[PDB]
Amino acid sequence: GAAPAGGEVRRVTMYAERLAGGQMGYGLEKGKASIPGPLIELNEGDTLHVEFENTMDVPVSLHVHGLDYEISSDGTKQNKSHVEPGGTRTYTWRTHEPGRRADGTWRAGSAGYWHYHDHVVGTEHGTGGIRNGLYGPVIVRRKGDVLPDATHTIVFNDGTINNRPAHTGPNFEATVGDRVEIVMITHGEYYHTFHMHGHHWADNRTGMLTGPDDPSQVIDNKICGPANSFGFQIIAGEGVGAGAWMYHCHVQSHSDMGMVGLFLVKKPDGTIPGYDP
Amino acid sequence: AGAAPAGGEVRRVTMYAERLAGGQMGYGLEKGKASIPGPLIELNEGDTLHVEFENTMDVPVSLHVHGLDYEISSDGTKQNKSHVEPGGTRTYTWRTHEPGRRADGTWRAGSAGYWHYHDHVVGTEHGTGGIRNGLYGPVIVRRKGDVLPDATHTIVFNDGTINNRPAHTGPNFEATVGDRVEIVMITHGEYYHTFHMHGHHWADNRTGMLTGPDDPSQVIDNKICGPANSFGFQIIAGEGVGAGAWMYHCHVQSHSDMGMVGLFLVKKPDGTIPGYDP
Amino acid sequence: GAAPAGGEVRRVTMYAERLAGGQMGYGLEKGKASIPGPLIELNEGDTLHVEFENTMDVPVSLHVHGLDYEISSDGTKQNKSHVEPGGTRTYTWRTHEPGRRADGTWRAGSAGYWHYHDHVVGTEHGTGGIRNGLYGPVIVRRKGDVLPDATHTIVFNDGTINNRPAHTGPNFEATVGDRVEIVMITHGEYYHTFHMHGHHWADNRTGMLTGPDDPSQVIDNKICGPANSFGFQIIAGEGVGAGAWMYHCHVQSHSDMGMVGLFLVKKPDGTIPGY
Ligand SMILES: [Cu+2]
Ligand SMILES: [Cu+2]
Ligand SMILES: [Cu+2]
Ligand SMILES: [Cu+2]
Ligand SMILES: [Cu+2]
Ligand SMILES: [Cu+2]
Ligand SMILES: [Cu+2]
Ligand SMILES: [Cu+2]
Ligand SMILES: [Cu+2]
Ligand SMILES: [Cu+2]
Ligand SMILES: [Cu+2]
Ligand SMILES: [Cu+2]
Repeated sequence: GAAPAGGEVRRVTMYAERLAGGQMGYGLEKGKASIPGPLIELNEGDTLHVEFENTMDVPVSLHVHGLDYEISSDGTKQNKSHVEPGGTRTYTWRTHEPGRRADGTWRAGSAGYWHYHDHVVGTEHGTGGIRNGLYGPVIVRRKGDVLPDATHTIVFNDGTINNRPAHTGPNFEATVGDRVEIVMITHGEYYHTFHMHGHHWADNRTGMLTGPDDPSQVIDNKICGPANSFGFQIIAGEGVGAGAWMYHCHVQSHSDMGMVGLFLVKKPDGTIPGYDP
Repeated sequence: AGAAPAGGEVRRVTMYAERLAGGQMGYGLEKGKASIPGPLIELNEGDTLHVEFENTMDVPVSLHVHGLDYEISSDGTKQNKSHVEPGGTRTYTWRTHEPGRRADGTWRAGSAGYWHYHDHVVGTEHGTGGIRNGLYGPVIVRRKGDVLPDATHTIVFNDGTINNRPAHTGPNFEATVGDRVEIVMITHGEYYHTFHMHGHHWADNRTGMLTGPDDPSQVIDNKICGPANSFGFQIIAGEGVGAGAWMYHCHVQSHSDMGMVGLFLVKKPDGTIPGYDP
Repeated sequence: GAAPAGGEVRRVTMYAERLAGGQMGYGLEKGKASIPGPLIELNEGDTLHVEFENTMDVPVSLHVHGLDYEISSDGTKQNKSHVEPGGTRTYTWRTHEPGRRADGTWRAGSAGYWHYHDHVVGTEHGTGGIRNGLYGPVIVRRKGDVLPDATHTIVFNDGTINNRPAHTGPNFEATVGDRVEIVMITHGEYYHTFHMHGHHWADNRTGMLTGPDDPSQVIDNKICGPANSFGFQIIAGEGVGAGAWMYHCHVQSHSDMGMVGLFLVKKPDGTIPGY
């Protein structure tokens, strides 16, 4: 459907936990941490209280992009908003609709594709926490935004995708016609360029033109550096049909070293033409 | 000097991949006529293009395009078994579509814009050797009513080279003050770049020109780009600046000192370029 | 506070001086050269005459972005538009309003967040001059732009902010409510990603959406590379209140090695909670 107007106050538990291999992740339920962390979804105007527990043995933080938070929810050591080993703390994120200011100018709303990550593990910029996997997607919708059938997050962290061993995807499945949403976050040291075979989107808030008067470049390829976040919705297979549609960083060595995955768009019968496993 | 019409024609073209001097490989429209960059494809939103392809090399090659509609059988990857074995032939079909209102009430963007095609199998199964070797080219898909330029020039930053040329060898392009000049800019390889033109500027959007007083697109003369990025614009040569040898270059400092520079030689109506002196 | 319609003829002297430590800077009076250079503001339509003088022992130039200049003001040795040691030149920049061409298309105005820099020190592309400090900002306003209470310029020159040593800011101060203009320039070899805590803006010309029909992405983070320039206006603390709000390049080793600084937003009473 469509996103309603917001303004609810939401509460959720979140945990930072150690995972295998010196990795670390956020999770909504203890023992269910993951990398990327859980996807947060808000309608503009919602407030979200994150009751947060650090189950690790090193201080950790929650720092969000793009949303409204006071300095006590910055999630940084420099204003003592980190969480000590064993400690707990409520982080609050607010968001707002757009509107006219009394000064006659237009105040942008919070709507968009954002992300949260650690800011204190290893360095005062979270270089270790981010590298171990403390990051996840936040989506803030505007009233009237079209809603997807599925959302998939794709995170270029250094030379990996979602901290996975090279050459292991992830793959994402869908049926021709599905309204599929991608969240694309970049973290760490390197720039990249994100490409999707067979698909394309508009380079604006939503990845869809708002109608025939929207001048945004339509693209299938985008450069991004650390902490960028963007998102788009595609119709699976539109104009192209089913198949295993590669997506990859297009920096050539990066695709050859395993920053590749498969958008597996299936016919209505669940098969993928020409896909040999 | 007119306007792109509505599309819908079924077009067909022969294209070859052939070796060139120095281990370079290029696309062509006629045998022994390959160029780096390869030849420019122009479609109008709605055209279907059939590329009757021929590999004239000893090694496999493929043809993968950005942005245009193609089924999985015209992917041009080994993974999808759509490459060309040596001495072989294959018809690649690219389709395009106009914008329109979907059933769900949303708006489908049309295929129009500045795109490109490259190899996907030489060297690695991502075309890393093929792209290095020069197997890349521009595709312009126009929307009904897009202004057409007096000339189109293509500028490809392939790694540390421009159009696989030697350093400090341009290329240079000429125009006359007031010409509507179209630039296609494509990037390939490992490195990010920043493309700058002295004397000129454009809007960062689909066409490179604002649509009217309401278009918020930023106006820029410098643009960060990366591998497989492609954008395009039309400028008016000499606009508010006049004739002269207008340099263009990548703006990463080391890249411009190594020779990623060229000239936009804009001439007065009589043919003179003030102060030019190679 | 709105910008007026342009069209004045303005004049300015500019000097290129050595500074401490093999650095070089532009300045509006002798012995007043700064890194980054002095902020030049113009309205769409203005012409600006820069009487430039090179007080250095090596040739220097002055090249601009985005503005209208003839080839004689290009500011490169290629056109012999460089200034030899001790010498003087007048560089002339012009600007235009938007409006429709005879051929029917829309011509964009000059308004934007631009900059100027050397083109001949060290190499024929100013690599040594830029590395040395020879860059500064230029803002050009469109009639009706809203004006700001303060403009701050932030230049990522390779691994430094404004050629400063690592971990030495700079910091900027405001008061909750203040309407602040940031100018962001990048020079050198590297790409960066600029990021501000607690604040966000629109990725368009002005930094703010024109109204509900602007589709520009709203962001708090932007990739950029050498000779990119952009700007934006924020309402300090808007929706977030006071505090020492960090900015930095978000490339992890850059923030770790000192490409960081603070945006100090004060309560009306002067104080910064938590600082
Ligand atoms: Cu930070
Ligand atoms: Cu990459
Ligand atoms: Cu592709
Ligand atoms: Cu961040
Ligand atoms: Cu590919
Ligand atoms: Cu370059
Ligand atoms: Cu320039
Ligand atoms: Cu490609
Ligand atoms: Cu230059
Ligand atoms: Cu940086
Ligand atoms: Cu932040
Ligand atoms: Cu420059």
